[PDB]
Amino acid sequence: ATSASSHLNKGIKQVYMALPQGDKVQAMYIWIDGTGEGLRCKTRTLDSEPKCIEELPEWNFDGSSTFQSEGSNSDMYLVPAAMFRDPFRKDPNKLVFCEVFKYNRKPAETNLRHTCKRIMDMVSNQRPWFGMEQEYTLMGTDGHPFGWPSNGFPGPQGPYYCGVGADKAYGRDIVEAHYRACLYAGIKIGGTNAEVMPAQWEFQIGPCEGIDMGDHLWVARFILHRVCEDFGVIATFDPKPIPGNWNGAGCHTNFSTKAMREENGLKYIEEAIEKLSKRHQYHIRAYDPKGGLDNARRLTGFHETSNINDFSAGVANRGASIRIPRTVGQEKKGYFEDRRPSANCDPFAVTEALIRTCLLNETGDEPFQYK
Amino acid sequence: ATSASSHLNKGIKQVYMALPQGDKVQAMYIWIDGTGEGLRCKTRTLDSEPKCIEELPEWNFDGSSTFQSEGSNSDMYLVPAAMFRDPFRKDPNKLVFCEVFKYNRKPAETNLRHTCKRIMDMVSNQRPWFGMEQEYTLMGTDGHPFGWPSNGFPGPQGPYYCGVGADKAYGRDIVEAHYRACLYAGIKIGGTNAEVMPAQWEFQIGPCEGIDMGDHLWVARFILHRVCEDFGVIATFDPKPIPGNWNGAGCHTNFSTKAMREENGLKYIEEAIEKLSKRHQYHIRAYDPKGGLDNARRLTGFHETSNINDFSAGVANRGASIRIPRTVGQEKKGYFEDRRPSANCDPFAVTEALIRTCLLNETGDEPFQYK
Amino acid sequence: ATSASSHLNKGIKQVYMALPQGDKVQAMYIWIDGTGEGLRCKTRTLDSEPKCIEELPEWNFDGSSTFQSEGSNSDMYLVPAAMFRDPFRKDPNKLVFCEVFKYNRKPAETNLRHTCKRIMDMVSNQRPWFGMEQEYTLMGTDGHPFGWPSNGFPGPQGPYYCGVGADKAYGRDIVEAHYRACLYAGIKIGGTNAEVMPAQWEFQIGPCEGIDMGDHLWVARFILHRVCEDFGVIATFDPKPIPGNWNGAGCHTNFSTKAMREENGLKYIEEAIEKLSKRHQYHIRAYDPKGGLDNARRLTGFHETSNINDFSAGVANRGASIRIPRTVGQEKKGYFEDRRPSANCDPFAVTEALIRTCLLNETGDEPFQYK
Amino acid sequence: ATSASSHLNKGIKQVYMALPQGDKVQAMYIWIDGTGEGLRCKTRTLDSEPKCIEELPEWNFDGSSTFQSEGSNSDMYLVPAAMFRDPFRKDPNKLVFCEVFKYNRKPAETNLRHTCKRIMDMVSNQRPWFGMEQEYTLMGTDGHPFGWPSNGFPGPQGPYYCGVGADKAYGRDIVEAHYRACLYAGIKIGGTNAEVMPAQWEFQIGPCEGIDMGDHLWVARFILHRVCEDFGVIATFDPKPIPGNWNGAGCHTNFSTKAMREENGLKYIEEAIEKLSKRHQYHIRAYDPKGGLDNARRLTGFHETSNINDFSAGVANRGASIRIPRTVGQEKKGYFEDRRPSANCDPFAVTEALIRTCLLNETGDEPFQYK
Amino acid sequence: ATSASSHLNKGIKQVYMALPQGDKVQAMYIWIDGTGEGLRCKTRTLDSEPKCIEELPEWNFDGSSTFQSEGSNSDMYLVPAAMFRDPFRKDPNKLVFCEVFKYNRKPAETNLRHTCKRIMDMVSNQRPWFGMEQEYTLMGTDGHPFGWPSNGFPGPQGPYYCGVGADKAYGRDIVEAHYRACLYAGIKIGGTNAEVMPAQWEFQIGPCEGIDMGDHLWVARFILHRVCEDFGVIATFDPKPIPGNWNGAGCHTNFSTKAMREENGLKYIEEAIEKLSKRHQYHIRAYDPKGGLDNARRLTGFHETSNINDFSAGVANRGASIRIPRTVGQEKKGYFEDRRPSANCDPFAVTEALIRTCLLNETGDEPFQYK
Ligand SMILES: [Cl-]
Ligand SMILES: [Cl-]
Ligand SMILES: [Cl-]
Ligand SMILES: [Cl-]
Ligand SMILES: [Cl-]
Ligand SMILES: [Mn+2]
Ligand SMILES: [Mn+2]
Ligand SMILES: [Mn+2]
Ligand SMILES: [Mn+2]
Ligand SMILES: [Mn+2]
Ligand SMILES: [Mn+2]
Ligand SMILES: [Mn+2]
Ligand SMILES: [Mn+2]
Ligand SMILES: [Mn+2]
Ligand SMILES: [Mn+2]
Repeated sequence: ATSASSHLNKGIKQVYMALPQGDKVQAMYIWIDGTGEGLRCKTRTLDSEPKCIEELPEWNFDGSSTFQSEGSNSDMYLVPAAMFRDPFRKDPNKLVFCEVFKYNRKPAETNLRHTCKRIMDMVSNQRPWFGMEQEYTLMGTDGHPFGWPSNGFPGPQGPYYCGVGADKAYGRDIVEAHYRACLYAGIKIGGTNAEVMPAQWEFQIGPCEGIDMGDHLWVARFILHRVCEDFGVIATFDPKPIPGNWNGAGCHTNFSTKAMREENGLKYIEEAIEKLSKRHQYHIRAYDPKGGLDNARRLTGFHETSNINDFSAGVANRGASIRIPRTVGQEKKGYFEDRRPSANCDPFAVTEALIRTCLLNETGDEPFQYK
Repeated sequence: ATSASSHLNKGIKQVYMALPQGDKVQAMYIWIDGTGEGLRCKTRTLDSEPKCIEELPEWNFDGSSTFQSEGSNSDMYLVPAAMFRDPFRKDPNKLVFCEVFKYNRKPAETNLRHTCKRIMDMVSNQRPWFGMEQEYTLMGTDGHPFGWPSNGFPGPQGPYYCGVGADKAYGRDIVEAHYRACLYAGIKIGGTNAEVMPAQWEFQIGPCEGIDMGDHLWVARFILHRVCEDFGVIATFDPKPIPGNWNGAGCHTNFSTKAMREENGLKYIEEAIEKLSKRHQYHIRAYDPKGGLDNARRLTGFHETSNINDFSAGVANRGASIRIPRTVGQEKKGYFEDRRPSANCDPFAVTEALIRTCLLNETGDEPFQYK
Repeated sequence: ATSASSHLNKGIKQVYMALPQGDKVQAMYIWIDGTGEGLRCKTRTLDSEPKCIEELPEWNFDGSSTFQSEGSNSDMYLVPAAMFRDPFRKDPNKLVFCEVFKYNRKPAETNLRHTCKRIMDMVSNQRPWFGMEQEYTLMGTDGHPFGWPSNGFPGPQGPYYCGVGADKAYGRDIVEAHYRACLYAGIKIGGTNAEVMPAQWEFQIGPCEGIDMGDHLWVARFILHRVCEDFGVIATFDPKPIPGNWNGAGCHTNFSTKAMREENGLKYIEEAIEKLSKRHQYHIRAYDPKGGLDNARRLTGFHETSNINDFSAGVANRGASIRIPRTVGQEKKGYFEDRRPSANCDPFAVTEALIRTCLLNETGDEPFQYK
Repeated sequence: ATSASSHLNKGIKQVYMALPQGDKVQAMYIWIDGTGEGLRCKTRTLDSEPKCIEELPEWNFDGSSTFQSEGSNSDMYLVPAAMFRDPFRKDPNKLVFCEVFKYNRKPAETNLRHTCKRIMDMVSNQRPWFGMEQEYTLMGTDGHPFGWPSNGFPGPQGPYYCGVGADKAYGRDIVEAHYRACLYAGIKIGGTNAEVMPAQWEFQIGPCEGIDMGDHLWVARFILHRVCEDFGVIATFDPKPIPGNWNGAGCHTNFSTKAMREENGLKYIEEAIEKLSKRHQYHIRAYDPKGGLDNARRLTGFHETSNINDFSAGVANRGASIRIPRTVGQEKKGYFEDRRPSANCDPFAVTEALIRTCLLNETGDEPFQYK
Repeated sequence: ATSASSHLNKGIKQVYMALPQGDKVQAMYIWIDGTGEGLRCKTRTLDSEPKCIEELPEWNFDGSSTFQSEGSNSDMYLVPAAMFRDPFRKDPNKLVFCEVFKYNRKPAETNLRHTCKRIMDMVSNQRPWFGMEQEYTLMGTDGHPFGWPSNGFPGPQGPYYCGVGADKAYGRDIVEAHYRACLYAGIKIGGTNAEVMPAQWEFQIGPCEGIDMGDHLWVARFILHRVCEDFGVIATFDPKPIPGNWNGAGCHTNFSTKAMREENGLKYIEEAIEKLSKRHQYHIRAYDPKGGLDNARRLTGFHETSNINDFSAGVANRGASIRIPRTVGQEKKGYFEDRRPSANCDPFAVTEALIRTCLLNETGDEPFQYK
């Protein structure tokens, strides 16, 4: 069942969107709220099209309304971090992804980009590249997956993965609209597929260098939510939307450095993985917005997943925590895939943990300060 | 009853599809899954429009999710085989039909194109031409034919074949969209008609030379599934969707060589047919994805069909296994029609069997190796 | 689709029908209108329960409202002919079947009972017995048969005749209610069955002596219409409600005399049939309210019917105009079945024609006067 | 979705059924049609309540309308075999289960009772007792199980077997009505349970001696169909209504003789089973109306079933062809259960095969004549 | 939204239930399945009304279908434990609550009554009395509470507790039917009220002596499930059906001995409570079918609940783990209320834990063997 807003005449809205807007420009400021997994937005009018992110003014909002502050000093600040073209309003309107700061200009608790950028600047010469496979499930407003029988289940899994046809793929209109919307916005979207669970989908973001991975994925998530809002359905990043023999949603992260991409870079890939072998618990905590409880429902070691309590790595191992692609093993260079991160992970937390363990050789149960 | 996805606002999707996509190009990789009758697809982003099939990278997928592998080494490989223009995304986006290979680069079990291409290259000088009349039935998501009364039947057969009017043709919107989509994509689609069963239709693919017959028909099937997915109905290639006095769906194959097309080519047509007379059982096994059990429900010798257990040929014989058209008999040259193949046949299997029996003079119950 | 009246709360009506009515008695006067196939009724209050038909007063109605008169002298008269218990109002209320007379006390044009009674009194000593198998079709208010798919057809005929189950018998609630209502009223109803056409049914009336056959069948028809009115569906006696391979409705008439029932009564059965052989056209005109045009659609000689233009008789011959039952042939006594009469026949016309031809040895194209 | 007849006001019908019917009695004649699995019925009026089965007259019907005859001599004969009280019409109305005979008084092809009674009379002194567990599935008129999501599936099997609650048991109203209707009719119904498949149920018939097993089960099936017709749903005895991981429906047959019931009767139980071990193919053909093709879909050896191609017996073996109950093994006396027969089996065929193999020591592939 | 079974005509079922059943009697055998919280049932026919529980035969079922066994020896045994009058079938039909035993006659894992009865027999002279306040929530088949707005919430809590009116009490028809059904069955039901959460209700069972507390509550739960099944809604005993500011469901247990009920019995009440003070963790594990995880969602110390991690007792303390009623404090005698147990608790586990701690002075983390 789709939302009441989706039943409003879309024809009418278009007619208003066809009006020439004139000299004023709309900027939509996007930020992460106090849950560390929700996105918030609002719009301001600018006098002219900004040429770069530097021209965008800082803004503010009430943190007590976003689970981000309490009491008197609840005013929070928005500092623009990345700019994109607005696919919902078209050029010259912009999407402005912002960092959140408290009233005293300290980073907000869900502001993970502030530290993530400092870590990325530390290893800039090694040029870390990331890719994330964002899995998501389309849901009706009733909390049941989009397209599934009322209070019931479709046929067993098997035909839905990369499926085509009215009985195989549910809500491809949303997937096509999102893909185009991301390409128009300047998001580094690498592809899409239908997932094993019906009404479950995936888009790939990358390759992205350093802090660009978190910006591109967060804005790609925002566009998906905004596109799904137009169609009147919900995109969930819950790692296990439906209990039982229905696939979880993960965010598989591909990681490579300049050394790993160069000839005979497999030795550096293996060195990074054995470093990851010794910090499995540290990464599980970082790979989930609430410390790894959500990912416990997904990482059961059954549905092409690994076990949350046990670390494993191998070439072409779908069930392993870390997978080296078969081609990467043959070519002796390229990347490796971390399959642990949950679909509702913060990419700033995930990328920072990979750099700290693999590149800065950090150890122990707490992140190093100033290094 | 049409699917929940078909009830999403199509206006909205269009608005996103009207965005200029920019420099990136979408390629949809299409392959045959482990059932030998189902199609799978997913999309990747390319940096630029590929000029030919050679520029497309090889890709991969999980075979355990497509009924094509089990256990550890379930990664399969996609090798592009034919390129077409994407009618769902428009130029410069592409449809990429691929062959499937196992982890050790051996052909997949449902990869029949690999052997079919080798056979076609063997008889290239004789220039074999094919044409296939693909019959299909439109169905609602409930498994009942599109347009038929709820839990009931329309009037008896007689007015539906090539019918026009709301009470004669069911789901012509899908037929028109598919026809155009195929013409835009570069599929060699020769025409369409309404079939004797209401909601049953047919499109002709050809003439196609050698391996092009399987590529064009498989992609034409994919476009039909994708077009039907947009309208929220199902296209079935079941050889007998409805039991009783309702027509089956076949894939009648027209075959000719350079010798048969030349003046007094009827003698070569008759020589090919008498060779087919001695291998009826071998062809029945090849003409069906599960060895000829599905086609047993269609080949009953009643509804303009032949008997599955008996071979027959004649000029202008609709009830025969092989038909020589009346014009071909008069002109003493042209083609002959194999009416045996089921609607859910693999064209690679059908074309290969015709070349082996008629052109390579193969005998016995198993295909010759290396010849 | 059932009528708006059927959607009124039946619970409420019952509550009013549970009131004790007291000393006054309701009599429903029933008569045949000017179409010769429609029934009309209205109710009057009596001071007390009538002990016999003789105690019921004569009544009147406006003939211009029943297709039975025009101009100034349109008042018609109702003379009670047969009394029955009212199954819709229960004892002591009555159903009063009446003959219709013009303003000058001459019989109305659709009053066939007046002449039929005189003929029956002429052959009273021979004690003619009749039985009629009244076939009818239940229809929705839309003119489509009850239970059939909207604007469509059920499966082919074969499982519906005497069928049980939700997919075999349509509207058995009406059949059960009618059967009981007739038994309560004192109608000589001999049994029921589901017919070959789905939603088609039959009840048997008889054996009835002389004029009782027309009274019992006409009142049985009235009760069926009144019972169907309660359920909000229509009972049609159309001889061919649906064109094509769907069975017609007939009213098969069984006829025997005292001579035919006695030992070695087959010789008298054969003598009656050979007399019927010479008057096929006279009986076809009498067996239909509009001279035999309706029965032309049924008597096609295909669906267990005979040909309207040709007479035939035989033992156990379903396709014959006249059938001698196999048991009657073996026992050399009993009855014979006239299968010619249409479902919308007037039983007074049918019984009178059988007596005139078989017992009074009448010949020619017009009924004898005074004999 | 329930039938159009089920939407007619049941209140109204009751009001007519509350009328006192008077001196006339209704008898519903029930017989098996030409499919050997379908039941047919019709009603006649009797002058008085029959005291025993001997007082019921023989009747007849058209065999060409029941798949039981063709051409001229299509009249078939009904000979009453067992009488029961009518639960749909109440006392004194009767249900009359009849044998079918051709025009020349030879048994009809689906008349298996005629031979079954002769075999039972042969072993009368050994007093064979039978019990059958009739499994069935409730279905909507759309051919989907009653209560299941539209075009979908309920949760996996596990909670439905003997389940209580709106999410566990589907259509218990039908089960309760059938159970009572059978108890009122005088059917030897021993109990009911909810089956593993949701909307699937079972009733036990027995213990019944000799020919009474077929009469009681066939009439119990008729009452279920008639009760389901009232509720507007379909009872199917298809051995595998839904493909996949959904339980089949069987008719498990319990068999014991006077010797097997007596002290140390286990030796006679084992002797009967080893005789059954040598005739597995003969029994599989008899245990299915179409020679064992339907039961091939059920007897897969997976869902608490045995393999159709392999015979096995054991104590407390659910997966065996023949099961000796654990209590019977301990007490060294009682019965054994044949778990092979399909839900749509003819009990006359099943009981006759058990007596021929176990008691008459018949061998070979054809039944013995006159013994 | 109510179930498809609830939409079947209840009038029809009644008509069948009005048939006199005759000499045979129905017994419904009820048992606890392998989840320790679900109930299963099936029916058998008895020859006569059983006078006591001793006359009921032992029965059996397949444990592999009830989550209670696996592999070959999956047959389980039902031993009748308590008898009640059947409120769904009326006298003389019975409800038979049974204990479950394995194939080797050892108690089933969810058979807690076997040990509970032995403990109750040990302290029989002290005459322990119990009372349980069973809270439950009515839910639609969609998993949303009965009566709540579609995908939404009613007004805040405050008017629903003991509320009257269409906007205050949801599904009182079920509560009235259950209350009467329990009184007819012979269940010791002491009263009902509407709970603070709308669509949430409670019934009190008791006072019951020893093992009667578990029998009465389990059968009361079965009747509620069966009554809710008739109305087409679900009764859930989930301790927290809806997250947030919506009340949990508990099963508050009242406990008293002969000493506590006698004059100046408060000293024995205080001695029992201080013994309970030292075994808080042991009781939390016993008070929940899955070791206390479900009750963690309810025992938050906010909505009139206590904290799961902390024990507290006091006079008239709603927020305490143990409450002494104000009247009991004043009269210096009576009972105390354990407010810890979850709504889905097993009463056999709860009553046994209270007797072991308070009366048998058991200590440690495991129950004493043989004492
Ligand atoms: Cl905004
Ligand atoms: Cl895709
Ligand atoms: Cl009136
Ligand atoms: Cl009937
Ligand atoms: Cl039951
Ligand atoms: Mn994936
Ligand atoms: Mn991956
Ligand atoms: Mn065709
Ligand atoms: Mn053709
Ligand atoms: Mn008839
Ligand atoms: Mn007849
Ligand atoms: Mn069973
Ligand atoms: Mn059994
Ligand atoms: Mn309470
Ligand atoms: Mn309390």
